[PDB]
Amino acid sequence: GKTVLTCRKGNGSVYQVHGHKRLGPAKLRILDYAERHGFMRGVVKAIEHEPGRGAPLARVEFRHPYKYRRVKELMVAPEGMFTGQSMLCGVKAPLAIGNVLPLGQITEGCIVCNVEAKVGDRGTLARASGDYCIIISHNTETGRTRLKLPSGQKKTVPSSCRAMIGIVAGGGRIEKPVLKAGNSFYRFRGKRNCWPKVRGVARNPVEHPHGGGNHQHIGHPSTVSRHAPPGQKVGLIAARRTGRIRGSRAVRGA
RNA sequence: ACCGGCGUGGGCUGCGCGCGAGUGUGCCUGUUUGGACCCGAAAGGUGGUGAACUAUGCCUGAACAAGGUGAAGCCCGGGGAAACCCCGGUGGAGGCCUGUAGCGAUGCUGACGUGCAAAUCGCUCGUACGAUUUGGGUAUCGGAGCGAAAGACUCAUCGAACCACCUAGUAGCUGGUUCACGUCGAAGUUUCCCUCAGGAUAGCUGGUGCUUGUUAAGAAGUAUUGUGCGGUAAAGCAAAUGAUUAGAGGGACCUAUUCUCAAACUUUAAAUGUGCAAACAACCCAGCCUUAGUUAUAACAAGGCUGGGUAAUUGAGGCACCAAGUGGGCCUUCUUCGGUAAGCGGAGCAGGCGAUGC
RNA sequence: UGCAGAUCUUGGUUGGCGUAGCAAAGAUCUAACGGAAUAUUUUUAAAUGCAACGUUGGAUACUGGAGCGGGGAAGGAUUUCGUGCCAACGGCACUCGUACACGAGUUGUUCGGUCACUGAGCACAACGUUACACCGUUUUGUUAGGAAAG
RNA sequence: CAACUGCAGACCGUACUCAUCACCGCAUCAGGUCCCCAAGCAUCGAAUGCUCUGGUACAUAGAGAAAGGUACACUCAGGGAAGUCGGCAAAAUAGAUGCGUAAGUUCGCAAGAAGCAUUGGCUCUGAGGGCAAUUGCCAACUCAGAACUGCUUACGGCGGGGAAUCCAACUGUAUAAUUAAAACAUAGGUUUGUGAUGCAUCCAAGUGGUGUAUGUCGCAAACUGAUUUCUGCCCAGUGCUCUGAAUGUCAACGUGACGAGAUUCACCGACGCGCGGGUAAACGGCGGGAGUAACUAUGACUCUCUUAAGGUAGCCAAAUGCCUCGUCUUCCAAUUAGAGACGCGCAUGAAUGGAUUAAUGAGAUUCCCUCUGUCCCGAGUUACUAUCUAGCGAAACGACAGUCAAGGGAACGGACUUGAAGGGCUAAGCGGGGAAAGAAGACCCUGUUGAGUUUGACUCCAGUCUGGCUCUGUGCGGCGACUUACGUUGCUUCACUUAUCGAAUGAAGAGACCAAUGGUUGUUUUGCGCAGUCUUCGGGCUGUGCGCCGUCUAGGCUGACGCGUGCGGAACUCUGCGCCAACGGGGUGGAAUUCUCCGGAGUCUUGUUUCGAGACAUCUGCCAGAUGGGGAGUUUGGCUGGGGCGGCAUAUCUGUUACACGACAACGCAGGUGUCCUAAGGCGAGCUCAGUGGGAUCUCACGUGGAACACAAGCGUAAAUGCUUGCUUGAUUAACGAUUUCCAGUACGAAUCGAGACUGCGAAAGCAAGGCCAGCGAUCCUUUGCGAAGAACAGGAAAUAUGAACAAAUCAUACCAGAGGUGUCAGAAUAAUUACCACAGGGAUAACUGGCUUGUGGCGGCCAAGCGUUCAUAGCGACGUCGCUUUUUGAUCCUUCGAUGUCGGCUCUUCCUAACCUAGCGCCGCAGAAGACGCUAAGGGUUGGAUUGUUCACCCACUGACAGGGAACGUGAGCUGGGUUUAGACCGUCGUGAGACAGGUUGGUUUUACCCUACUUGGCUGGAGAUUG
RNA sequence: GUGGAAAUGCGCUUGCCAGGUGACCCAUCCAUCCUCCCACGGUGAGCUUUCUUUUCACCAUAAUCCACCUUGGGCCUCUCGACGCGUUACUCGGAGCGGGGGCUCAAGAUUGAAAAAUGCAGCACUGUCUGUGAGUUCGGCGCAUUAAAGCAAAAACCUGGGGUGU
Ligand SMILES: [K+]
Ligand SMILES: [K+]
Ligand SMILES: [K+]
Ligand SMILES: [K+]
Ligand SMILES: [K+]
Ligand SMILES: [K+]
Ligand SMILES: [K+]
Ligand SMILES: [K+]
Ligand SMILES: [K+]
Ligand SMILES: [K+]
Ligand SMILES: [K+]
Ligand SMILES: [Mg+2]
Ligand SMILES: [Mg+2]
Ligand SMILES: [Mg+2]
Ligand SMILES: [Mg+2]
Ligand SMILES: [Mg+2]
Ligand SMILES: [Mg+2]
Ligand SMILES: [Mg+2]
Ligand SMILES: [Mg+2]
Ligand SMILES: [Mg+2]
Ligand SMILES: [Mg+2]
Ligand SMILES: [Mg+2]
Ligand SMILES: [Mg+2]
Ligand SMILES: [Mg+2]
Ligand SMILES: [Mg+2]
Ligand SMILES: [Mg+2]
Ligand SMILES: [Mg+2]
Ligand SMILES: [Mg+2]
Ligand SMILES: [Mg+2]
Ligand SMILES: [Mg+2]
Ligand SMILES: [Mg+2]
Ligand SMILES: [Mg+2]
Ligand SMILES: [Mg+2]
Ligand SMILES: [Mg+2]
Ligand SMILES: [Mg+2]
Ligand SMILES: [Mg+2]
Ligand SMILES: [Mg+2]
Ligand SMILES: [Mg+2]
Ligand SMILES: [Mg+2]
Ligand SMILES: [Mg+2]
Ligand SMILES: [Mg+2]
Ligand SMILES: [Mg+2]
Ligand SMILES: [Mg+2]
Ligand SMILES: [Mg+2]
Ligand SMILES: [Mg+2]
Ligand SMILES: [Mg+2]
Ligand SMILES: [Mg+2]
Ligand SMILES: [Mg+2]
Ligand SMILES: [Mg+2]
Ligand SMILES: [Mg+2]
Ligand SMILES: [Mg+2]
Ligand SMILES: [Mg+2]
Ligand SMILES: [Mg+2]
Ligand SMILES: [Mg+2]
Ligand SMILES: [Mg+2]
Ligand SMILES: [Mg+2]
Ligand SMILES: [Mg+2]
Ligand SMILES: [Mg+2]
Ligand SMILES: [Mg+2]
Ligand SMILES: [Mg+2]
Ligand SMILES: [Mg+2]
Ligand SMILES: [Mg+2]
Ligand SMILES: [Mg+2]
Ligand code: NA
Ligand code: NA
Ligand code: NA
Ligand code: NA
Ligand code: NA
Ligand code: NA
Ligand code: NA
Ligand code: NA
Ligand code: NA
Ligand code: NA
Ligand code: NA
Ligand code: NA
Ligand code: NA
Ligand code: NA
Ligand code: NA
Ligand code: NA
Repeated sequence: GKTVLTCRKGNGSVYQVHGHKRLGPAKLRILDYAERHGFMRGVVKAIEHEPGRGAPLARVEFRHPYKYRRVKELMVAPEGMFTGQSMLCGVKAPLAIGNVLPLGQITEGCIVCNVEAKVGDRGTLARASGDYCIIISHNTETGRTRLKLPSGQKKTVPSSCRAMIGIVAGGGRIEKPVLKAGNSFYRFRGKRNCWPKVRGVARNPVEHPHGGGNHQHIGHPSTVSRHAPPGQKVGLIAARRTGRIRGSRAVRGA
């Protein structure tokens, strides 16, 4: 047979992201001496839209700690951020929306976004529209903080990791029904080459494990093993259960 | 060399010996390998060249007559206690409608069908502000790429492109195979084979002979005489086994009969057949020899030595070596099995055609 | 080392046969001139030199501005111009020609490009891998365990 | 620095074209090819028609009413779909204005729904504005109205409409060159994996690559397919999964034993499997049989079998129903069609989605109005051809040729036999034959040929998971295990950091100074005691004490200094200021401020850029196990009245076929065989069986086998070859003895006659090395038995041989005799599918024509029991028997596989008779009328429609009548293309799957005549020895 | 350096830093240049059997520069508003509407230099024009509308903050 489409995407030839009109990665400030001992003050100058992303971004302007020049940064904006607002980043910063603080200085039960998983990662968790994390507890003996992730899982991080205060802007996006195939065309024009989608039963046996037959059907169970080789791993991968969920659903993930 | 059993025993085995026949070379024929008498696959492998056709993404440019309908927002009048509800304008939305250019290709199953054309032409037809059309640049390819998915397309080449090479690939299968005369001249049958369109093996044929003979040596698809073998035709059921009709004499039963039968019944039993013999490497008689065989021993067995006497009519007997083609058959007489039958299928004996005219 | 056939190979010849045809895009006529292409007869004038070509004037007509108009890119590369010429070629014709022959023609401080920008992207150096560089990385501010500023 | 002035301004391109002749299509080819400029009138106008400027008369022409054609050309009386598979094609509607507009609906639409009226020309009137001082002057065509007058309904351009059923929600895409669709996509719905040392995944490989410039409102992987209303039961099977490893089983690595060692054994040993849970919007599945209610009929009710569960809500002869043209209503004169109903439904049914749906559709189907040359039934006209001429000028094909009838023949002759025609050359047509041309048949079969695809085929490879070793270091504790309680050791707990791994940063400020279960051999000279124990006599090691390394500090408390806290700290308070290349101060030296250092700006480094994890990872390498159509390679018997399914005629035994020696075939007939038996083998003795009759199991007589002998059958046997009984192991060994059957005079199996040893039973002669003939197996490999102990001064008639430099003990190997098996039985290791298909061939072999046959089909004779009011025969005629035909279907396999175009209809000619009508006769159960039967007769005739692709059939009508057949099942270079029978797609059933179905459904290129003959017309010209004598 | 109360006007050099131009292409409406009609006039040809103060053609001004009334937008000042201003159109105003007077940007208009010395038509010389209406993407409304669709980048150039110089 021929190579399956799932394996062809790993070459990434015509399936890479469309990033010509993007603005760059959206990161926090670099963790330096000033943010570990005091605070830095910056001004929000612009709030802008990036194709392919649902959350608006903010351009913040700081002063260089050591040189006579100005530094411009690009971050994911929390809700309520406005142009002209003052941003404070550091250990000695107060607790307000849009400020960046170490996780150990934020009171339990507070809503945060742009959380660092490692000290210096510059933000990796809760970055999509309307998403946030919750601070559960602190442990001063070991210096670890426990959070609740948007997916429902719980994760422990060092207390020196930084986070923003508030929720990510642009929430409520998926509540509006797309109505036309034309609207889905423009949604994926900024992301990548992945739409429209052809069903596997509608292909031929040379292309997909589900192809062929005088009727359109799968002749074998769709649940496949975790050990299946590439080209065989299609369907529902390593599923613990199938069918309609009745009652409370367990937390997804490992 | 391998043994058995208690001496000048015994019985198996060798591509053994038994007064050598080999060896070198020339030439022809057969067996085998190689391109292998000549030409022919669908395939398989290695290394390269293509996205000018066409598929999809991206960068930067260009284009889309004339009409219909009339969404939000806005203005002014009315009604109402409130909540709010009505008329008229304005405005110009939509993967909206009619319709050019553009982009396509439904029907005539029209024209042409050695064409204008290796897919074109004429009317008619779909859509025509959008998931729209298009130039240049750029990015992803052959056990691969790409695909709103048709096994679509990747330079007239795709259920796996093109170029060169391995490669004169293999073919139990199809086609071909070039002078004359002369001497002979078949087979389609047996056994074994993943064998059934092919082989090996025996038979039929040719060549080369060897040993001999001149009336017959170990002669004969034929008779005679003598002496063996047989259960088919016929016959039988008043005889065994099986089937079966009806009366008679003592409803069954018994006795003697009676009609009608048999590839897998038989007392009897042909014709046509089929073994053997009818002499010289033999027989008959006489006198002897030997033995570890037989017999209680004259007598038998077996191998020898020395002298006497001995069924027509046709005619060459015996023995090797090497090799070819063939291994689809068909018809008729008589005897036959299956089938309603067949210019049907399957056998026995003989003669034919094939191979042959007159 | 001998050929009659292998849908055999390469040349040549052949009936069919002066046959099938040369039918989309409407179309030409007239006088004078040119030309070897005439007004060609010795055996009144018509019934014995037909048919066809170019230029100019006149007539008639088509394209009908999404044009058989006037300029460019890709591609072509002397097809451009003048003079001459009619063997072969323009599936009829030619005195015509993008044909043949001989000579000519393309002029920039300002026009287009380079000088002198970045884009989708490419891949020298350096490093790593590979039996073998003819391999990989090389724009998310950006090469290289990295001393790359003259 | 702004003016002016002087001088100098490099390189390459530049002609022409951009297309009905300059480019790509073999060409000056009706195909294709990007950009700019774009006039007047009609008109809504870049529609369409005509014209000024610019550009062109270039595409072979002349003459000219044959047939038949093509057309971007028309018209037809009366009827109006009667045509056809089907209204295909044509006709038809049409602009604008005023009025008017239904069911249904997601309230947007449907809608231009449907339908009605007006429209020319001419002469007038009104309304709709601007600027200057009520006046004056001036511009744009739109709309409304009136009088008069006219029509031959009169350019171009420009929707036909309505009522329903099926499918898909819609716009869109899509097999370039036969399929545009119901297929794909879509919005909506559901499920799965996953928190980055992640999930999916590329590469031969690395500090390599993609989703990821990302972060659960994300990314990756599936299924269904708008909205509305719903989505039932089943976890037994297969799959997936579990935070159950609890126990059984297992590989390397490890740990111990016997042995001299190779070897051998024991223990330990992970995931997985097993066991036990979960899961169907995972693959999938979702029952039978009796009885029963006041006429019958049905059965709410009962009983009984049985599943993992027994089809729920819905829907239906539906694109799914075989029977089937189901049954009822409606639509027509008539309906295998359509709609509405009914439902034990071969074989409907719920995200393998069920039901319903407005709007939309070059989708499939039925009816109605309008309209028509589709038809009754054809006729006339135009332009270009064909036809004749001038110029120019091919191809395909071509054994040789070209009149028929019958015969036989390879079973359909141009050539052959017999007969009958035949005059030379010829122009325009035509499509009967040349089984005409085009292509080494694509259907079917065969070959020890392939390829694409699948999986529970055979043999394997990546990937994933798991164990061991290595990478790999330092300490503190526990549980064991082994050696006399101290030494090694395997598991582990905890604390570390330097190997290693992850991340960030332009390696941009780590830690301490706050002081120890720190070090103190130190950049330029810092060590000092005590105790114990060693010494090479110089001084060390261990444990303890004191010094030194070694030290500053914003702020906040306490009484300008000390002492606790603090740990590098001076920052204005929901919305946008500047901030840089040092001021000052201390010294050194030179002067009246110039150079240097030190602070401003805290010191130090047993040293790591900083964080996280950390001796583990799954970090590197090497071994080991499991899983693994993701991938690679290969295979997937034979015979056969084609092949397949079936069967075994594939190795074998009896009777018969079989024709009186022997041999003899069929998917011929009737039956067997792969076993069974320490006795059912061997021998001696005694006895007589099956059955019958007479007497109360017992007794007597008869009894040729009519019983028995393991089994199939045949043969054989009576003081026995049978039965009972006693003793036994001849079912052992048997020096390579010979032979028969099959047969090649090979093997294997079976069997016969013997020689030797030791025996059994018999008083002996004698019988017995299985049970009589069917009951079984090569090479290579594996495995067992025999070559016991001694004797020999030497390998001998007597001691098995070898391991090749020689010796001791193991081990391996040879020679002889058996066993483990090949049933395809003279003996490869083996699953499917192809309609996407390929190649070499086969008329050795099927599907269509033809040929033989005639069971079956059809059509008739002979006899006469009966029926016919009595009466065999007016008319019929059973039980029997004799034929004919080739118009049915079978049987066969002769011709054709380098191809003979395969159903039906349309058109047209001809032949037959077994006679429906028309002609002439006879007879009747023939009064008249109307009919039955029979004979001679084939001259003439035999219809229009509804449903269906049909042939056939069945209805409605007319008629004198609406007969049956043949001609290659007449007729495709005559047509048409509805059916059948490729590739697309949907349903039902079947299959794990790819796929299958002579089940249903929808869409799907019909090529060439100019040659010979035949036929139809059209002309020229010879010929009497049918050219000569 | 300097003028004005203000909007802002007129006449030495940049190690470093910060802005701007480049730079983002619109239905509708208005609109330059341009071409197309009309009205008046000049010049030259055409028809004339009969009519036609008639039919046809032409009537042109390149770049560059000087001086300084219309339209649209931004702003200053005085008087300080609740109803008021304004578009075909979906607006706006004590965070400052409207009115008087001004500063400024963009697109046009007008006078002049160039330039009649040129060009055109007729025969050496003659003539050598303006005003209306319709169409048309330069420019303007930093424009409406879908948007889970919402600014390509850089060289080069311009100005300022500081500093230097006078
Ligand atoms: K939000
Ligand atoms: K042979
Ligand atoms: K309607
Ligand atoms: K279509
Ligand atoms: K979906
Ligand atoms: K289950
Ligand atoms: K299960
Ligand atoms: K359609
Ligand atoms: K013909
Ligand atoms: K014996
Ligand atoms: K073999
Ligand atoms: Mg990228
Ligand atoms: Mg498909
Ligand atoms: Mg597969
Ligand atoms: Mg389906
Ligand atoms: Mg070859
Ligand atoms: Mg192979
Ligand atoms: Mg439309
Ligand atoms: Mg056609
Ligand atoms: Mg297919
Ligand atoms: Mg041959
Ligand atoms: Mg002879
Ligand atoms: Mg022969
Ligand atoms: Mg020759
Ligand atoms: Mg001709
Ligand atoms: Mg014209
Ligand atoms: Mg043009
Ligand atoms: Mg010519
Ligand atoms: Mg052009
Ligand atoms: Mg052309
Ligand atoms: Mg008009
Ligand atoms: Mg027009
Ligand atoms: Mg036009
Ligand atoms: Mg008519
Ligand atoms: Mg009809
Ligand atoms: Mg039609
Ligand atoms: Mg209504
Ligand atoms: Mg209407
Ligand atoms: Mg559709
Ligand atoms: Mg097609
Ligand atoms: Mg088509
Ligand atoms: Mg039904
Ligand atoms: Mg149906
Ligand atoms: Mg009908
Ligand atoms: Mg129905
Ligand atoms: Mg369900
Ligand atoms: Mg179903
Ligand atoms: Mg459509
Ligand atoms: Mg004949
Ligand atoms: Mg002719
Ligand atoms: Mg063939
Ligand atoms: Mg074979
Ligand atoms: Mg495979
Ligand atoms: Mg077979
Ligand atoms: Mg036996
Ligand atoms: Mg045959
Ligand atoms: Mg043919
Ligand atoms: Mg034919
Ligand atoms: Mg024909
Ligand atoms: Mg199934
Ligand atoms: Mg007020
Ligand atoms: Mg007030
Ligand atoms: Mg003002
Ligand atoms: Na499938
Ligand atoms: Na399905
Ligand atoms: Na050869
Ligand atoms: Na060869
Ligand atoms: Na074999
Ligand atoms: Na053959
Ligand atoms: Na043969
Ligand atoms: Na780049
Ligand atoms: Na559309
Ligand atoms: Na679909
Ligand atoms: Na039901
Ligand atoms: Na029906
Ligand atoms: Na013809
Ligand atoms: Na065999
Ligand atoms: Na018959
Ligand atoms: Na019959």
